[PDB]
Amino acid sequence: PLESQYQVGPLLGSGGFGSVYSGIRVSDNLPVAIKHVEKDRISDWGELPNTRVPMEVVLLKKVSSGFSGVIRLLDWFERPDSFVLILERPEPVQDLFDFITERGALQEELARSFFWQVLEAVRHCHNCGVLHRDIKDENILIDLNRGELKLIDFGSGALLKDTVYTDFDGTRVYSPPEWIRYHRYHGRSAAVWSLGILLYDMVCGDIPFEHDEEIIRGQVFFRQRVSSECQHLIRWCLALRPSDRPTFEEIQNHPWMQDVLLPQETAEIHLHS
Ligand SMILES: COc1cc2c(-c3cc4c(Cl)ccnc4[nH]3)cn(CCN3CCN(C)CC3)c2cc1OC
Repeated sequence: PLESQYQVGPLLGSGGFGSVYSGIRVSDNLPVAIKHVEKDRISDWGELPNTRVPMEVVLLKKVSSGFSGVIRLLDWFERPDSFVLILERPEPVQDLFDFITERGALQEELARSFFWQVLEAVRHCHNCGVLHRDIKDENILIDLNRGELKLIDFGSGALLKDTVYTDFDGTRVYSPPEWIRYHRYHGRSAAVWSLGILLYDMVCGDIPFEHDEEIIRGQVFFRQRVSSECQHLIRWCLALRPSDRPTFEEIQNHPWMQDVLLPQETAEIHLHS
């Protein structure tokens, strides 16, 4: 142990998720990402099956398995003042936020493939009892070679439950109106709301709401040409009342989600890889 298993490379990014470095595991030259999180900033703590660890570690372990769609936790270390998490690192990779910044609004065929993969990944998290609570383009990585998307940054998540949530530390512009008005939400329809924001972001090039009162009003204006089926799915996910929002099954059965590209054909056509 003790930092002799990994060569540290450039800093990839830093923020609310801590500091993430590009890395290489020296045992087999495996590309990894090294994330440092200070203990002082960790708000939620969990406990592993038979030790006091951050909730992010608990959630990552519950979702780290053969399914690609979530960036997997390979290992973790505890330091006196911080936790260090070893995560897989696709190569090459670009976060969805910067991908949208460079390309603008995405073609609906590309947005369909991306959105479908996000749904499959979120469904996987829920099946494992994990609620992400911060679904957004900044927390999605693109494997440019394979055309596969990856969820990251579970540092705001929680265990999935069927009762109401009264806390939230995700991105406010992605939060549902029931959180803005009442500080109450249930996990999955809040998730569907954020998926609606995400889908609008992909097909329009930016998020639909910037202020609390626009979220509360829930009125969706499209600044780009978007098909009627895509507009309908977005407005469905952005329904004001949580119970009017579609389930994951209803999203993936929607007419706009039919005949999705596979990941590798997505990369060949739209990522030219
Ligand atoms: C590889 O290039 C980048 C990677 C990241 C990451 C990041 C990568 C990563 C991996 Cl590989 C595993 C686990 N977490 C990660 N975060 C996180 N970020 C920054 C994400 N957000 C970009 C927009 N900024 C306003 C807020 C932060 C990355 C930025 C990168 O290029 C600008």
